[PDB]
Amino acid sequence: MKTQVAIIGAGPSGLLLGQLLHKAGIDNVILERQTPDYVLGRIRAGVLEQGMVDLLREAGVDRRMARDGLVHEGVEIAFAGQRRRIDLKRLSGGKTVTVYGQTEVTRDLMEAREACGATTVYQAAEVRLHDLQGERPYVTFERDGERLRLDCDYIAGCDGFHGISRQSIPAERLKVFERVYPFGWLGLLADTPPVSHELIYANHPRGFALCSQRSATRSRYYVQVPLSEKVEDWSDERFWTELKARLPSEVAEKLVTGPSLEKSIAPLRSFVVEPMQHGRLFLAGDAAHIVPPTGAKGLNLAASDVSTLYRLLLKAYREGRGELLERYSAICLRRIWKAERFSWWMTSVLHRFPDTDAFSQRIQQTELEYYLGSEAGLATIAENYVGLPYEEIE
Amino acid sequence: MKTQVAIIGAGPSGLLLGQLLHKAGIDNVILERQTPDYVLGRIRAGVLEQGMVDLLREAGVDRRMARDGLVHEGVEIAFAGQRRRIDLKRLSGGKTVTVYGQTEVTRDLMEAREACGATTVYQAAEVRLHDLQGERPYVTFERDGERLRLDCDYIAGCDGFHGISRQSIPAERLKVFERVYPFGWLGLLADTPPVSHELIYANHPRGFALCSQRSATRSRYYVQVPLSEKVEDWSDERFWTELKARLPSEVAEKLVTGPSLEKSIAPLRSFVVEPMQHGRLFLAGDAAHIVPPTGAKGLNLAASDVSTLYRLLLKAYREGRGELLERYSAICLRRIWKAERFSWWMTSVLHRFPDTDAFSQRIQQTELEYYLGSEAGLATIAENYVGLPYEEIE
Ligand SMILES: Cc1cc2nc3c(=O)[nH]c(=O)nc-3n(C[C@H](O)[C@H](O)[C@H](O)COP(=O)(O)OP(=O)(O)OC[C@H]3O[C@@H](n4cnc5c(N)ncnc54)[C@H](O)[C@@H]3O)c2cc1C
Ligand SMILES: Cc1cc2nc3c(=O)[nH]c(=O)nc-3n(C[C@H](O)[C@H](O)[C@H](O)COP(=O)(O)OP(=O)(O)OC[C@H]3O[C@@H](n4cnc5c(N)ncnc54)[C@H](O)[C@@H]3O)c2cc1C
Ligand SMILES: Nc1ccc(C(=O)O)cc1
Ligand SMILES: Nc1ccc(C(=O)O)cc1
Repeated sequence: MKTQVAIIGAGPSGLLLGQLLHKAGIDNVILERQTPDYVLGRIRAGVLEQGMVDLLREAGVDRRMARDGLVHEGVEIAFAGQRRRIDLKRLSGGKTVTVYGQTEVTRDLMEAREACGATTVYQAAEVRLHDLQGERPYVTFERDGERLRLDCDYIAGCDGFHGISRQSIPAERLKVFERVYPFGWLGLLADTPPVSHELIYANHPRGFALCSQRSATRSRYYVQVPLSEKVEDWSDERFWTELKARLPSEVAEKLVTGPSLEKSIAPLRSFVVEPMQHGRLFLAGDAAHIVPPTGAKGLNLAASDVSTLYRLLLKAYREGRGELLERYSAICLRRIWKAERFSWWMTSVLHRFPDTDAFSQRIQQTELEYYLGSEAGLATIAENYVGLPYEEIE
Repeated sequence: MKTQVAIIGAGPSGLLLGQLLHKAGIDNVILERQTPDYVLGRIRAGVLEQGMVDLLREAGVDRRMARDGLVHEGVEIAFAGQRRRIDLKRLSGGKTVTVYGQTEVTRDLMEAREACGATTVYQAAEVRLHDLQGERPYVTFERDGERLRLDCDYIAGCDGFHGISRQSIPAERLKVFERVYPFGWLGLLADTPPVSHELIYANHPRGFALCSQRSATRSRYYVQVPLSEKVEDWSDERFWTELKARLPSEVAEKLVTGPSLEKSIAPLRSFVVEPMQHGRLFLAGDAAHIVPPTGAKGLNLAASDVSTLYRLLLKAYREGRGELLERYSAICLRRIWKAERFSWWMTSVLHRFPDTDAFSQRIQQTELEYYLGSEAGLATIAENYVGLPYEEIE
């Protein structure tokens, strides 16, 4: 079996990269450990930057998003009995963000790939990467008992945090940067109208709460929760009562509750690996970095890694400029670190930390008061929130 | 002995408040533990906000400052082999800061007070405050062996961090917020021309370094140093060698060195007390709060506490509106916390902290890169640096 670019992982990164590549004439095969249904079961992201929206258009998979996606021009932050609206559009010079679930984006990409007839092998078990520094790397996997080999020119590791690709780079070549937060997010998806037309991030003494949405009749809520929590300990009723206790009274009063369609706990963490490549293997998305959910940057950073990898590969195949691929890590890391800095800042000002001294609590509240009260403070949040510009390369 | 307002402390806070009060017809007496010469020996501050410059004019003690003070429109921040200039004037909408030593300001105030003939008692030993909640509070002190009593309507504690005034408020009425940093600043004053016409704050792997000045022929330099350091362990030559190792090569090459006129180590700390008053006692300046030197806010916050206390007292005496004095703490604390937040931020991004993990070092460098590279980031530094506006009261 032979292709030009082998892609490990059929989550959004792999599918998006594969679609862009296919449309430009660069053959690619995607290998995925799970089944289509398992992948489609992950709820995850809801907020997309303008850059990600443009990439989807370039891949030609934007019909449903243009119809069903909700364009947001602002977002609210509630703390100490007050709600402040950050006008993203005004403060960032006209940019906005789009709410369209990750599940939907993934569904759109999968349908698009099937229609073009590109190769995707699900239940590709025990994927192994070989001869990463040779001129002819290859991938081996198992499909129903038999071990098959796929030959390629390049390999893009789009296999998330627990993927095989990052594990295939000699540990000594990698530099790992990681921070584990002492809390997680308990999320609940419900077929109920959202409490507001814009998102509400809330810093409350009991902990963080976030009011989000998927559509006009589907909501997504989150509440900060200790790492010791087990989802079976949170009945729908306990969740709604908790959510209500963390929101401003006028917001909690008009909240329409309902049975959960999905309920799960996601731990918060920051993780960056440098560089993001080795030989003919290039890491993209969660395989190379994790950002806490607070800033809505994860899927958005995956998009920029992908936009960068695709353009460099195009240059390599179309223009014979294979040497430009060495710049991949340098280009992506500049954006990754600024997004990590923002996600980290959001996380530190919106959440309640264990054993915080009086001074730090006061500084936390003052950070909010300053950034939300100053025109310059507001603009730093807004420009970071809509997403810093992609770099052009070369 | 009787007066209207008793002032404990003849540092800048007490002298400035006393001058403003005298000029408006409100009699006041200042009690100081030390001698004029001891007070004049403290080097301390060099940077003044525009608000402090205007207050000095209002007190009529600005002749020498208008002649000798240096107006700065920018400041540099050096990190990772690069120097970035923050144009304060442009980014803050026209404000600047003035470099005029604290020693000089204090000298100007002392001469001004003597000329007007207002009362100042130096070597006032063992000052004690009494009947703080009565309608007739009083102060007792000792002058050459005999204990004297001073009767007054109000008492302004302008006695710094180690003063008697804050200690006179029942501890249970106070809420203390404090952070101790694991380092201090070793400062050196020299009769040498400064290395630059604007200040240079430097984040270097070896630690923080700051290049300041007092005039065209007098410089003030600082280098971060562990708390275990003793000044006798730092010869002038060791200091210059250390300073040079922390600055960009092109800056270290043109540095004119020379023997020190003063050398001392100041520990870094944050401290705020709430409220800032009790009965007829009002705390101002270092007596109520300490901010690390990094943001040049200490003397500047003392000025705003003083501007606020003076205007409220004027209202009380001239207009019989004694009830407005209850708003003192609320008004001052709003400004104090934002300045504390800024001083804290500056301190955390410019200094090298003990046992910092890889992630935090990278976040530190990224904070700099973001704030110094974004027009909105630059503006948050600049507006905070020149000093946020004073509140108007009532
Ligand atoms: C609570 C939550 C909220 C979030 N909210 C947002 C938000 O609003 N906005 C935003 O920008 N980001 C957000 N994110 C982040 C976003 O979900 C991720 O960054 C995104 O899923 C990254 O996609 P990916 O394709 O790189 O990896 P993944 O989605 O993890 O997909 C990787 C795929 O690789 C497959 N795979 C793994 N191992 C192998 C193997 N060995 N062989 C073959 N295939 C393999 C996996 O099965 C999976 O299909 C959120 C995440 C969470 C958890
Ligand atoms: C290294 C350094 C650099 C700084 N740099 C800057 C800068 O550039 N800009 C800026 O804004 N700030 C800066 N500051 C801060 C600034 O120096 C202080 O905030 C300022 O001195 C506050 O003045 P004050 O009058 O409140 O107190 P002080 O200057 O401490 O004076 C208090 C006075 O009260 C007297 N006193 C004490 N106890 C008694 C008693 N029991 N009875 C009677 N009298 C008593 C003392 O002797 C002293 O004279 C710096 C400080 C340091 C140490
Ligand atoms: N920051 C975030 C905002 C929204 C969501 C979500 O809608 O799922 C997740 C994270
Ligand atoms: N931030 C500071 C800037 C300058 C000085 C000083 O000149 O003494 C002190 C602190």
